[PDB]
Amino acid sequence: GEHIGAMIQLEENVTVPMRKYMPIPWSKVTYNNAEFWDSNNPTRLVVPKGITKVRVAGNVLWDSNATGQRMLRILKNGTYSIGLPYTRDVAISTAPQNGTSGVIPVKEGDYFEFEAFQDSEGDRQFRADPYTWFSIEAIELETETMEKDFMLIGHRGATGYTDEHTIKGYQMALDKGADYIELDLQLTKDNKLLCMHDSTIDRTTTGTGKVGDMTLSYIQTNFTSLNGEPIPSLDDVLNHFGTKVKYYIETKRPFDANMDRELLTQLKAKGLIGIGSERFQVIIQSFARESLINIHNQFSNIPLAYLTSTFSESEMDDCLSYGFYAIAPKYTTITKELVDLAHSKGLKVHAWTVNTKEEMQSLIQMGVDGFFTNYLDEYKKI
Amino acid sequence: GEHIGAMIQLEENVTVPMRKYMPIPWSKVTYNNAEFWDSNNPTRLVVPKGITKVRVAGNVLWDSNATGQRMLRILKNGTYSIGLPYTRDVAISTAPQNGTSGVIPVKEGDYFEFEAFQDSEGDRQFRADPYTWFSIEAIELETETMEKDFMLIGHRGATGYTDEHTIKGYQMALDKGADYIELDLQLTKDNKLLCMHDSTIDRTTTGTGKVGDMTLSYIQTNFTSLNGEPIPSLDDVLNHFGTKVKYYIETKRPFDANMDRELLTQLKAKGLIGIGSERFQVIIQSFARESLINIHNQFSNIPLAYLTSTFSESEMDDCLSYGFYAIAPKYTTITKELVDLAHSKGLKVHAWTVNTKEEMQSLIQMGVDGFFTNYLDEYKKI
Amino acid sequence: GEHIGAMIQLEENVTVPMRKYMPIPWSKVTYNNAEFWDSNNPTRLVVPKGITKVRVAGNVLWDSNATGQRMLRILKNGTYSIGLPYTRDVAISTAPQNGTSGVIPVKEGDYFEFEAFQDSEGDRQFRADPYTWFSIEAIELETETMEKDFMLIGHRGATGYTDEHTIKGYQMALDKGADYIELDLQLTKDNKLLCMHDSTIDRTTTGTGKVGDMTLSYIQTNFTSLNGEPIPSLDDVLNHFGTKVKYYIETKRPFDANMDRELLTQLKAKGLIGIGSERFQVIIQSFARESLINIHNQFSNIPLAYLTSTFSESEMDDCLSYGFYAIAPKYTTITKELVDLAHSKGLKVHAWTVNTKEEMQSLIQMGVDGFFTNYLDEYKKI
Repeated sequence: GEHIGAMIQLEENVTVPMRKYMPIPWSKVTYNNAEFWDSNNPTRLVVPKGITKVRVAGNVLWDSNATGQRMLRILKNGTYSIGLPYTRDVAISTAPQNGTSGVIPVKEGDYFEFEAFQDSEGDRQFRADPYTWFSIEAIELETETMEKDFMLIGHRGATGYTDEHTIKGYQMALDKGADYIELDLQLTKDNKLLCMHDSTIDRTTTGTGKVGDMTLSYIQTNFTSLNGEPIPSLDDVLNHFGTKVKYYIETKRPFDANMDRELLTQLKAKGLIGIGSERFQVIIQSFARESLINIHNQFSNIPLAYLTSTFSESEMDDCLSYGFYAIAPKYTTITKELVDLAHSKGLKVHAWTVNTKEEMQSLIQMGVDGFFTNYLDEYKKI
Repeated sequence: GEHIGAMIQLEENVTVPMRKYMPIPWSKVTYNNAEFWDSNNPTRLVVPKGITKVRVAGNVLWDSNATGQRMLRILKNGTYSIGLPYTRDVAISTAPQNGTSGVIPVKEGDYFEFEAFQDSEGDRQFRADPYTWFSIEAIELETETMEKDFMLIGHRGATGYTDEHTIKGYQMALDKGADYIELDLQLTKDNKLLCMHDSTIDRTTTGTGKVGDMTLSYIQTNFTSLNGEPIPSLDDVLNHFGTKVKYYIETKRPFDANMDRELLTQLKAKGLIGIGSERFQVIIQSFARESLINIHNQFSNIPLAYLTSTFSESEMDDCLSYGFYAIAPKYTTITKELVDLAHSKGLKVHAWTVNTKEEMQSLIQMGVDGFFTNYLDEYKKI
Repeated sequence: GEHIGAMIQLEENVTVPMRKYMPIPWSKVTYNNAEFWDSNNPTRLVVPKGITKVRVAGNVLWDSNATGQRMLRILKNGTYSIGLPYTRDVAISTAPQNGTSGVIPVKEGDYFEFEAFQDSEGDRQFRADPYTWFSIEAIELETETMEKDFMLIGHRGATGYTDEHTIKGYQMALDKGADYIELDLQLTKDNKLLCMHDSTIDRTTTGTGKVGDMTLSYIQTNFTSLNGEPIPSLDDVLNHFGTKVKYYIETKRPFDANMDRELLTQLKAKGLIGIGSERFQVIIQSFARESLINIHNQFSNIPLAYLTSTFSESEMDDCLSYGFYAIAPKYTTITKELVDLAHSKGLKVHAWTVNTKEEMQSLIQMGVDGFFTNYLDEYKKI
């Protein structure tokens, strides 16, 4: 490919008053691929639209003075940010300072400023020298994410029209127009995962007892759903659908690291997550914030949704702090004011358990970004 | 892809005399993809042919001594260069020093040397330690640029055979063999751009008055060229030709930032410049050096040409200093000596207003790299 | 593409005892593409499976204290490694420290730890601040290398069935199933390379005298093999086969830099080595370790094999130290114990001059990775 980035340097020495922080007004450009700098805003390196992650670095050269300290610092949007360099050291002769940042995320409109500080008697000269430069590099570029402005979820297999949590039900939901299928998983006596909602299988299947009481093979062989359909495991569903379908997955409210570890291993084995996966092909939700944090610490690219029944500004702020992709409040608690507030904060709002066309239309008017509907065709009836 | 770069390290400690600058004679290679190092020139990391931009970094480890200062410095071609690291700090214990360069341009034959300096009593040992290494990385690789050794420009739409500055004229020039079409632009009463040469439209069109006196719509609707052809705007020409054609554009001699800003916005909107554009698909010329500098500060990849009528070594040196791609002197002032001098400096020479076959042949013998010819087929008659 | 890497940071300040080295127990993740960090091993950044080269960097922020020194250090697998940063400097105020590593090789399971050291009175606080982070980036990813688990070499052109070192012989060996053809080269009176085994051409060709006595043209025109076949030069063989075939090349036991330089130039001219080449499409062997070192210093990606007749642990250790790909001991000296020892060290074992099916089967039972067989079809008779 071709390098994307820019580098700027001074043409005349800048004077730094003693013990005062000062962004450097860079004057000329060594090179600039596309609009990384603006003449009317010399102190700022601006990130253009088509960039997601950048690397920033610079170097400094002062006039000969062996007193006080010198500082090299880079600020994002005029304030501190993660992954930026910072250096202080004793000054001898010109006391050059060099620093480089790690790969950090950014968005259109973000800017970086080179900040300098000195503690020597009198003013100091920020020399315009080949060893005095400010550079920014683009590491990641925007690309199609498979995301949709509105997402329709086949709530628990679209059981409103057929049996719940079965391959036939998932296929019917996809045919009816489901954007995402919802999967509920529990561990059997073995480490394998079984697709069911209730902890006890008696409600949904001819069998009885907890899912963890017996092995996966016995449960899948000796028992079947009330409609006689097979009880598919996670591996079976993944093999049947593969990458053709986007999956919505819920974890246990009672947090357990083994469940998340097994789910992540199974998902990575099929390539649905990780280096070779698509960002939005899989979405994970959970009432347990700890499970979401654990998943994020391992796979940060996986979008996460937080399930709650107390939609409020506190919950939205908490979700924004941890970087969750969306918040899933109960539909009864949603109002246009809260939806607008969430959109301002950058969070997506999904209403779950929507089963009436009038309520669906009201939520659409409220601007809700997605629904978990047991009945799917009502969306077409709007 | 695969990583391209090299890293070298010492096998025996090097002795650095007090207060003397010394390139480090590196002895062994940790890894080297392709000819980045030479045994007979240990102090130099050499850039192979197929590289355009590189990143250089290194680290140092000295013997235990808490007196004086230590220096880390990298030189290009034995002299200072932009974007290279430089560090000095007080020495405690081994006083390791680390530095990294930004992305900088290079060409085949360029080399980088690791320079060290110390100010402690007696000699110091440049220890051969895993924390003492010199590395160079390749960021950008050479690729097809769409450039041509000789460029024929359809001077102002090849008006010698048809009407000037119209879509039909541009198409005729392209058919006759024009490599680049020349566009002259002025702002209307609105911010839109109109393709014309003279400030007043009476000479070229049935209308009259300055282009900025009235809006684009009125000018394009109520007026037409003396041949009855439409008066195309920049957007119309770009839509008609798109990326199929390479454009030559001239800016106003009286510098005005609004003109350049609008031109750049229009060009980027079509993808002719910026991240996704081809380097040589667009060329910009101007008598105003300030306009060229302003364009370069925003889009450094766009080749720039300087129009002048006083071809001299001073102008060539000035253009080389600002990094212009070519110089466009008047054909009457061109001589083989000056063409050879320009080629030695690395600048391309384009002769403008060439309308005779004998003069064209003479200039070709002089080695001129391109012509702005009102009559195009004469080039085929050579 | 998409960025692959991770960055971690502290959530609570860590206390560093005076004059003690301490890996930093990082607590939270800023971002992590795929399994670069583990909660139960906070101090370690772990390299996943699909990575070959990485870049590691970090930054530190201490509490305000102007006494003693501060250290920034990164360790690989709990010990020192090449290409990692190291910095010590005098402390003023918070004394931030920044460092970045060069591109270094890695393998699955390798981990990096951030080590800190301070020499101030009392304990120091490793502040959890946006300017305190630990990052690792992936530069190179695993890709198909064209390598094979077992390699069959057409020993000196498979002369057992036809004439040695001729295009017809090489083609016959390839047809019979040869994975690699073996080439023996010597310099003629000119710098060109001639494909022959013996220094004197009388044994293999109708001519006589040393290869260097006369020019390539005279040797190739006035002389022919005992079977009347042409005496091909290296360029002729490369043109005839090009990239369709993988080459095995041997250099002179008496080291001479001119031979290696000419061979490398010829190979690069055809693209068989360098930036655009495939790693395992060419293999070079030599009895002279100096020649292998010289080739490695210029092209580190070329796999190298060491020819010896004294198979022993000392030779395997020496080859591992210099990073040779394989060791080629005499078949009579090979035993399953030594093959297992070589495999534990990571070296491949090739037995040369194997011309009996029983010995070939015995070596296969020993686990030998390849054979140089004058008779090829015996491998199919196993």
